[PDB]
Amino acid sequence: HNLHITEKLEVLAKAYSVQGDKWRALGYAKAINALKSFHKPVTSYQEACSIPGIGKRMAEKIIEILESGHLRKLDHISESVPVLELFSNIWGAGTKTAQMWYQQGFRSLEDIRSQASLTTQQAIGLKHYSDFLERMPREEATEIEQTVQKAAQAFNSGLLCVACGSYRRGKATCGDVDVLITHPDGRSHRGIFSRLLDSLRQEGFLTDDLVKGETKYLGVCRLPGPGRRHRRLDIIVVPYSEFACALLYFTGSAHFNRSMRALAKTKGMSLSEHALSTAVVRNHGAKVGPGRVLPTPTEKDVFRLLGLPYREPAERDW
DNA sequence: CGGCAGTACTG
DNA sequence: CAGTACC
DNA sequence: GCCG
Ligand SMILES: [Mn+2]
Ligand SMILES: [Mn+2]
Ligand SMILES: [Mn+2]
Ligand code: NA
Ligand code: NA
Ligand code: NA
Repeated sequence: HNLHITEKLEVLAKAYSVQGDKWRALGYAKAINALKSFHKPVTSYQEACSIPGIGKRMAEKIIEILESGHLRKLDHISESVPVLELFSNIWGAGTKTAQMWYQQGFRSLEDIRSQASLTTQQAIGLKHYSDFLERMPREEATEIEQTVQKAAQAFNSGLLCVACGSYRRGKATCGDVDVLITHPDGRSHRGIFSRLLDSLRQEGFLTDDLVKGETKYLGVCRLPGPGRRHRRLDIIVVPYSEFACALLYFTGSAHFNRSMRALAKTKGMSLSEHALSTAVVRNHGAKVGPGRVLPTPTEKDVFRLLGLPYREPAERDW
């Protein structure tokens, strides 16, 4: 509806993001989405001010693109931004690493490969640079989840395994697979990793490990046969009591969780991947009270306790 | 003026 | 700890 | 960057 406006703003948002100004990048991001969801084409400064997420400064910017057809600030983005974006698209390298490499004279991934000191994670991200920028067909996400489930249920058939992320939101393609594991007995879930990961690495399924935590694993897998790409895989294990909140957080979207956290704050509660907590004490900064974990056996309970109508995963793709 | 989320890893 | 990543 |  307003792609002539948003396309110019996305350049700025990206530039701010890779340069480290995360809060400005956040503001642009929210305004950009408010633009798409709006009912009609923006046409007035006062109209711009009408929408939540667009303030004076960006009303001006939208006001400028309206008349002349382009943005004055776009012509003054530093020449380093494309290189910073190139570097920060390496998994494990963020804005701080990208800017240091740029300062030290690196300008290409060839420079990085030949002359850069890289962490174990960054070497893996570099090796899979192209693969990790590709989304996968959701039917491939299914094969990966069932691969993990078969290996987990081989140890204990009681284990519950669910792919969340964009997959659970019903999207046709996925950037990764987020697999959540628990057990109804409330104790069978612990210590599962050691045996499960070694099993999945028994297949050649797991190809690289990025993070091997006590509760979270992030790595790389590849299904068998020709024409297969390396895919990002996350495996999270949670106690059954935190299943609902974990289900909700890892299903997303990130903007949806962001909106849920703000709503919770207006009601003196907090919402994390572990629990919905009440009677939280804030000075708007959490201060004189963590609070009590409210019981949430289902995602429906989280919505209910927040006074919201339940939304199934597909309507959370914000 | 200052929050805009917390949580877990890595080294 | 700073940095990065997860939704 | 926005907003209270
Ligand atoms: Mn995901
Ligand atoms: Mn993921
Ligand atoms: Mn590959
Ligand atoms: Na507004
Ligand atoms: Na990165
Ligand atoms: Na050199």
